[PDB]
Amino acid sequence: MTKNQALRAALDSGRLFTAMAAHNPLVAKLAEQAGFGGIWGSGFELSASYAVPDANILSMSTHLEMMRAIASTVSIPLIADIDTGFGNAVNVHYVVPQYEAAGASAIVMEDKTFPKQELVRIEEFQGKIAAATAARADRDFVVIARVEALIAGLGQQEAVRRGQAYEEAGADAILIHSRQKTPDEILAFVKSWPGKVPLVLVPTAYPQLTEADIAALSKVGIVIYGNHAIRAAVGAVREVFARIRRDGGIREVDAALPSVKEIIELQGDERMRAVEARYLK
Amino acid sequence: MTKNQALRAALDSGRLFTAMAAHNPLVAKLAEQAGFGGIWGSGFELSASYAVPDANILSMSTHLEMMRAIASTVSIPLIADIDTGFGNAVNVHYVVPQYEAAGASAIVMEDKTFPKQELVRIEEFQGKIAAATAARADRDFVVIARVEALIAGLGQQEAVRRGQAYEEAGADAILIHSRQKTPDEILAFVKSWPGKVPLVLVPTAYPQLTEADIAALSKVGIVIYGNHAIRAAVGAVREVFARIRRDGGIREVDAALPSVKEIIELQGDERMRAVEARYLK
Amino acid sequence: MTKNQALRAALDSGRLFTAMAAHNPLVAKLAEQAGFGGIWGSGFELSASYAVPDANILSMSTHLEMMRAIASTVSIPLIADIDTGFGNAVNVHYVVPQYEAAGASAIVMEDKTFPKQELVRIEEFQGKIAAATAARADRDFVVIARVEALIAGLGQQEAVRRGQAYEEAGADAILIHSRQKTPDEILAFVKSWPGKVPLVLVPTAYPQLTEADIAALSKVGIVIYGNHAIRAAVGAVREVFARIRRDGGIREVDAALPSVKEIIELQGDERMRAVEARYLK
Amino acid sequence: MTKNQALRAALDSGRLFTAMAAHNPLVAKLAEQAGFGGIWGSGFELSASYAVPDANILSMSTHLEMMRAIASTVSIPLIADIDTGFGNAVNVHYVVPQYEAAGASAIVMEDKTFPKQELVRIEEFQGKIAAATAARADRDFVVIARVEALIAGLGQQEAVRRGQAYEEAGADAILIHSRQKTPDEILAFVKSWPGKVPLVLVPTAYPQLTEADIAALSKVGIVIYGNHAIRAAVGAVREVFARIRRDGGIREVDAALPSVKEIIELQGDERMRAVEARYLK
Ligand SMILES: [Cl-]
Ligand SMILES: [Cl-]
Ligand SMILES: [Cl-]
Ligand SMILES: [Cl-]
Ligand code: NA
Ligand code: NA
Ligand code: NA
Ligand code: NA
Repeated sequence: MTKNQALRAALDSGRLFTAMAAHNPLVAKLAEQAGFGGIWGSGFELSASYAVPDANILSMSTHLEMMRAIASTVSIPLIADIDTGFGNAVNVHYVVPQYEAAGASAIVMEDKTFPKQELVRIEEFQGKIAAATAARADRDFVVIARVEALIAGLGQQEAVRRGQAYEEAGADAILIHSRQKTPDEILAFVKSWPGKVPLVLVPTAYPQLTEADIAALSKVGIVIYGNHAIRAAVGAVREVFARIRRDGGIREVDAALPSVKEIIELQGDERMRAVEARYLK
Repeated sequence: MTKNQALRAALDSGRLFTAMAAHNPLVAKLAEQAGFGGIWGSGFELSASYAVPDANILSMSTHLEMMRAIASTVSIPLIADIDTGFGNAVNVHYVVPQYEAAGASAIVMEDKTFPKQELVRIEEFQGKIAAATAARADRDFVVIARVEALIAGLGQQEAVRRGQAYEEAGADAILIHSRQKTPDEILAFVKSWPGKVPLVLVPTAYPQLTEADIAALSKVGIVIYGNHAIRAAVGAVREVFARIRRDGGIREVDAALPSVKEIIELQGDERMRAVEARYLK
Repeated sequence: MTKNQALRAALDSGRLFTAMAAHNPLVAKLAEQAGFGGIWGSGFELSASYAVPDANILSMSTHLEMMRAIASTVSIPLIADIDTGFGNAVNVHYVVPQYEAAGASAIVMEDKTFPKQELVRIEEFQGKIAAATAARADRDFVVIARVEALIAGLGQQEAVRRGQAYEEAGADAILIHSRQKTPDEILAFVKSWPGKVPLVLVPTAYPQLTEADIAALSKVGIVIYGNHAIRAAVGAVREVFARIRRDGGIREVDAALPSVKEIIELQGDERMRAVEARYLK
Repeated sequence: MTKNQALRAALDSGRLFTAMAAHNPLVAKLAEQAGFGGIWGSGFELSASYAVPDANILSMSTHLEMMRAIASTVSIPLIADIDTGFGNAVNVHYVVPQYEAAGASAIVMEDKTFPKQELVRIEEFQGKIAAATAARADRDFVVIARVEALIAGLGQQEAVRRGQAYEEAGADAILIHSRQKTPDEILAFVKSWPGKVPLVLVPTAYPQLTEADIAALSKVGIVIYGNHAIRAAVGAVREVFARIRRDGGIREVDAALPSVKEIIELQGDERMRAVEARYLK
């Protein structure tokens, strides 16, 4: 199975597909090794790893090359965060094929306007979604529409009307996001979702909602961990930099770290040893 | 003081300058906040963050743009790892000015051959060093020669002859590296080093050697922590990915992580709020 | 004089500054040698050289690196086309400093909306312009506001109100564009322009308007040749590809071409010979 | 037929395949329209378009992205110039797959050393060639070995021994180059070439040798026009910049140029009109 089929196969089969965030290939590799179904090429995480606000500051090609870098590193499907398409349907049409070519198996686009109506018009986004499905070469590539209506405070009625409108435009799945610190809003949506396609959750704000709780929701097809990679990294590097400057060295801290040999193994040293062995003459 | 002056000022003043590794701008920012004197734009760390062996696999422009990204993020000096210059003196001449323009305050180049004599000839490297000092625009930019003779097993006599030869070619500082798991080899070198310029240590293999032990060595001007950033990151992301897949969620793990608000603050949200406030009209 | 001063000096002095389009460094070099005052880092030309419509398809970093490439090649000032700022004032604030750092001496931004009101609101653009002038480090860097009102068909009254509004927001110069195949519209504007800053023309559609005719217009400070580089290139490569395939070889066509030695000289072979001579040891 | 099959099919079929140089996608597009069999992603041309000596100055990723840009623009096969592999067999192993992924249907690598033995050892290059054929995913991707022995002055005997050694290592075709201003050296080689694979010519120095003369040589499978694109461009831009500065305008020169509408058509405006028409809602 190609990555696109692996992904599509998970959606059609009914399992719950788990996707972990990743701001670089090594991190994506570790997620693969930890057993997630796929990687999340988060715009937030990458812009965070660059110390820049997540407001379309990072160049679009910066995200694209990172996606290329990751897809060529892992064997599991990659879902790319392309925000709002970098423009209108025209931009979407030229963009999507580049992501598909970088190796992503799906892309996520939201109906928010660019730049900071909080959202674009329904018919306008339907058009941006149709442009996406048309632009793709392999029918397996998944296109996920992201409804930001709840975040907007437009209401549940409008959120479902958008999700349904997007589904009719050709969206393969719907990512519905919620602000509330309680997963009441999200659940309410799931329960009333009438559309035929799978839903996507990014339960970052309501960490009380487990995979078991989401698996219980037949309508949710994918779960996405949106920013734990960068958070895990920040928390640990920060603490280790504090210990080094408090201890005035790395005599106490070295022991608690992965060894250098472990980093070389994650770099793909084995593959390199075979190459050197059979071709370096 | 410009970054180049800050660095040069530390070398002339006699303090011990501490440099921490960094594979991305956020990590570099955290090092700055932890109080290191400067950042180390490590080739090992970056190629590691890309899951590729550190054997000149990563494109030279990949390292260059990361250095540009970091220098524009931190206010402290950046020392760039340019390996062996990406070729000969000609390559060195065209390369150095690009690094200086990305914003690095120094570059580190080694006398190893490319690709895998383990080393290049003395006169050849002297020439690559002279080409570097000539190519630089601001005389403050620091050029550090890296003697790999100990690693080569050519001996102490040859290591000092190289370091001295490089110093006469114009090298501002000498990075001398050692394999031994004990800092016996390194110390021996320091003690017999007759050259007039400052020495650089990257005590990664002998973590028993503290900053106090190195400060005791009047001849060492800079200490470099070569790969603790990527190791700290790997160790923590790995553990958090294991917990999530063992717990089947992030209900237990979320509490132990830096919050999302903390990541937004590190992204430079404050600067962005002021901009939006005064210019978004 | 730094490039920024050279440019600013031309604006304050009253001469007419000529800027030629360029889609790559070699072409920019040739323009310098032909004697233009500066280079025009055209979005149209670059997207054209990439066979893509000029509708914000090319990545923003693609244009940025080309500008970096050109500024490091020529010694004359470079004016970068940044279209509409790649977003709103926030985007403008983060963007401008990158262009200034690539080496551009000025940037041109237009009040058209993104993506396809044909224009943004006056106060909104004023804000995008103020964000630009605030974001710049060297006060000499020039910020040029581009009024697209005539193109919009909003009228002369509105075009001058925008140009004046932009000037009060801090715009150093005003680029006013016209559709008409006759330079009647443009002239009318110039004559009625009351603002204190210099005007910019890109007389591409009305080629009957010479530099003498524009020099006659005391209010115009800069003349820009918008797309003759790419047109000159297309016309000649096309003809030479036709001759080769019609002649079944390059026996007839080789004579009419610049020699290979001439291309090596434009590559900077002389500088390379000196480097090899003094540092390749 | 995929591009790789189109190429391979030309080699097996016995026709003479013509390849034209190209330093950017538009130029490559024009070559396609002029009817060449394929494009030549020349390192010389690209480094020339950047005003830098062709001595491995341009970043490897700079060439790679240009190849990606071109392959996504044309429908005919692209042959990428990868020089000497950017290192040894290890570098070759990691590199080739990136070029294959950018979309190239073949790569050309030479047995010259890096950086400036003029050549590497026979067994060493055999190894670099075997590493290339092993690294490729689609068996159709073509690997072309480039023998620089004549240029080296090692002689004909040694040139054929290399070409044969490379063929046994798995090289699909042999590019043999000559200095002489007369095609005597080249012909001599062709006549004595005993190997089973097709030969490649880049008759740049002996323009008296037509496609008919080369078609007469049953052993030559591909003809490559190495630098006429950049030469054609330089000659015309130079002349047009001279006329503009001599005429003090573009009133005389505009008439002799391709129109702006013609450039928009080459940018793919038609495709964009359809997209805007069916998806911009
Ligand atoms: Cl990273
Ligand atoms: Cl990165
Ligand atoms: Cl070009
Ligand atoms: Cl280009
Ligand atoms: Na990153
Ligand atoms: Na990284
Ligand atoms: Na170009
Ligand atoms: Na080019």
